[PDB]
Amino acid sequence: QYPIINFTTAGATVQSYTNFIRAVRGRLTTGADVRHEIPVLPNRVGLPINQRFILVELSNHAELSVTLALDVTNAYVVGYRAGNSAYFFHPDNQEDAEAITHLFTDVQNRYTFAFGGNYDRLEQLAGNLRENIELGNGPLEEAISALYYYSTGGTQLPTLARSFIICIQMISEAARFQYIEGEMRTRIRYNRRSAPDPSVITLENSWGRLSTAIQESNQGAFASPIQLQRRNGSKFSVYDVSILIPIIALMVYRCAPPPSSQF
Ligand SMILES: Nc1nc2nc(C(=O)N[C@@H](Cc3ccc(F)cc3)C(=O)O)cnc2c(=O)[nH]1
Ligand SMILES: Nc1nc2nc(C(=O)N[C@@H](Cc3ccc(F)cc3)C(=O)O)cnc2c(=O)[nH]1
Repeated sequence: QYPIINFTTAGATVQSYTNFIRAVRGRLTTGADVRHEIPVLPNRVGLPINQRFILVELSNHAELSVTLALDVTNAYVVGYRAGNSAYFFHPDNQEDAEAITHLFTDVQNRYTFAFGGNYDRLEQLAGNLRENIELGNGPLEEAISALYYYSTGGTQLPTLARSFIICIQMISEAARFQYIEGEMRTRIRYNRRSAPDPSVITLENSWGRLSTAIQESNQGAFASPIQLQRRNGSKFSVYDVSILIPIIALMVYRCAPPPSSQF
């Protein structure tokens, strides 16, 4: 039922990763909602369950596969399937709890983790912050294997959490931000793994706020500036949507678009 996008870390190139992220974005957004040239994800309100999720099937050089489930309203990774078992993060609300019952329905073993899937919880379990977790094709290759082997006891909980953190950033954050996609393209081009710098971290942390600021803006102008960081950690202020057009690829729905002013 739900659309499937395939990606493999096996012989991954800049182009194959670019095709993948483009395909993910294409299945996340409908084209119905574009504001200041930036697409908005489907509104959760009144969204039919048959349109709620996309599936991301990740394969690796080790000949293993896992399937991530993403909520189309926010690109949130809600859980995964590896062979005969499926695992879901502790849902944040009753609606999201009902929604996940529609995923991986023919799987033999269904588990819901007792922990939620936000970075804060995952970093706690990993024993490391995002700033110290390396990203790139190698980390993703290893993450796929780690998710695959969880059900058989091969993967410790910290490794599982770290592996989720890798997948979320390389798929969902890359889908959300052209800038983050670019940072991952660079790592793939040179086959060099590295932890995300402050520019990546602050963008991830600010996605909700940026989405709201753009959507609530007066003709693109922010009421309140948003502070982001450069690669070197120095602060710069965002006052307007204009500067974000090359940076943010999609937004979470925050409010209705205002009517146009006419002469
Ligand atoms: N499973 C999963 N988890 C995710 N978690 C995050 C995430 O934790 N974002 C943070 C961003 C943030 C961080 C700090 C703040 F002060 C405000 C926002 C949050 O919402 O608290 C963001 N995205 C995802 C995701 O796509 N899938
Ligand atoms: N399907 C699903 N979605 C979830 N979404 C969030 C979450 O933080 N949602 C935010 C939107 C958001 C989503 C991701 C971000 F990186 C930032 C903001 C909200 O409710 O305003 C948090 N948890 C979940 C979850 O457990 N399942």
